[PDB]
Amino acid sequence: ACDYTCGSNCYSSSDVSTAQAAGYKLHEDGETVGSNSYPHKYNNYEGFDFSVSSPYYAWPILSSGDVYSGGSPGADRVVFNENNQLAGVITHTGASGNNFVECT
Ligand SMILES: Nc1nc2c(ncn2[C@@H]2O[C@H](CO)[C@@H](OP(=O)(O)O)[C@H]2O)c(=O)[nH]1
Ligand SMILES: [Ca+2]
Repeated sequence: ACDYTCGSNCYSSSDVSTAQAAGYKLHEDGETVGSNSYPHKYNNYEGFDFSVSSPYYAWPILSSGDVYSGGSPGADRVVFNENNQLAGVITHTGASGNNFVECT
């Protein structure tokens, strides 16, 4: 079973932890990757009810299992905070325009 389902993509907690660790590492070191410069500060305009405090950052999580290293980021993102706490997993899939909806 999927711990997180983003549209048609299935993610286990381990996939999320791996992606989060990569994203947080870059944030701590002060570096970015990709033309869109990830990780991105995430403002949470959607108003998701995260149980952890902001600031938030979004980092791509890939359905292929690989860690994002540039190129097409897909539609899914892991959101973590300044303290390296998981806020949630979100996706553009099933959302209008460039908005996000939470993965189930
Ligand atoms: N929808 C949305 N996008 C945000 C927010 N904060 C920052 N962004 C960033 O703005 C960009 C365009 O919507 C997104 O890039 P991304 O789609 O590559 O993740 C996203 O990371 C927010 O709260 N909501
Ligand atoms: Ca997997």
